[PDB]
Amino acid sequence: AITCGQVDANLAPCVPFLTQGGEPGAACCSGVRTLNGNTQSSDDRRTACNCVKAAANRYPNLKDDAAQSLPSKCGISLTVPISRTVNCDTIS
Repeated sequence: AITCGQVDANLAPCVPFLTQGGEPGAACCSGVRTLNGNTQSSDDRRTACNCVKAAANRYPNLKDDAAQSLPSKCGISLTVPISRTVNCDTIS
């Protein structure tokens, strides 16, 4: 049960750029803002999955092209092991 506003603050100055077509990054990108907002602890890195999924509220299925290439240009610095099927942002 961890959440953050870093994700929307990272992409905030770039919202119209990122949702428009092409490869927006030379103007601004989320990784520039993550350079300032670094993580504290190993378990706090789990915030990254709980935050990268929050940005999908601004990027619905309307923009599948931008949404596929979104993490290819500008994402959140996650640190989790590789598995077959992983459950993220889930609540019981």
